[PDB]
Amino acid sequence: NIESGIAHIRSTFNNTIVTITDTHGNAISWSSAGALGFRGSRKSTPFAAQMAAETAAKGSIEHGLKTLEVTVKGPGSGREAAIRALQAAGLEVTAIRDVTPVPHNGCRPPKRRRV
RNA sequence: GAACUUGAGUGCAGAAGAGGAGAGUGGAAUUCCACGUGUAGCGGUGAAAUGCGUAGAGAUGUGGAGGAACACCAGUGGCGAA
Repeated sequence: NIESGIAHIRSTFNNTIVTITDTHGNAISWSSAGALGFRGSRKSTPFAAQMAAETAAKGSIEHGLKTLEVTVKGPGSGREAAIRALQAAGLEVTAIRDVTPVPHNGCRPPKRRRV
């Protein structure tokens, strides 16, 4: 029953993560995009981000979690709503991380969709 | 045939440059493998499904292997005959 923990913001066009883990990155409860029986486009809404974040928060409160250190890693779709949901309990976002390649074209990305 | 120095070279003194060839080296990210935590989805689309997941995926942490390309700098900026 651990006091402190982490969550991990990493946002794209329509993908975001924020799982509830311990200080050393051992998991406890998890939040990332959906998880909650939502499907399709509803899954990527800001609303559905809240309900995923609440459900992982209320999972971790039962493990005696009081505070959540969260990261920063660019803007995206439903990142702000996911934080608002977590501020039911209350917490901080101190760290700032990144998912970027130090080469433009480190690995070659997949081809542009013709739509 | 004789001159000349404006062309064209040489000498001398500076300058900038992703010009080229060779050898070595670095960090970020992806992938795979191993392991810890954890558990039911993940992923994807206009909407789906095939896929991948309880033989424990996805997420998260740590380490290992390997290849390729070089964020920011970076600019009708530079260099090059192209």
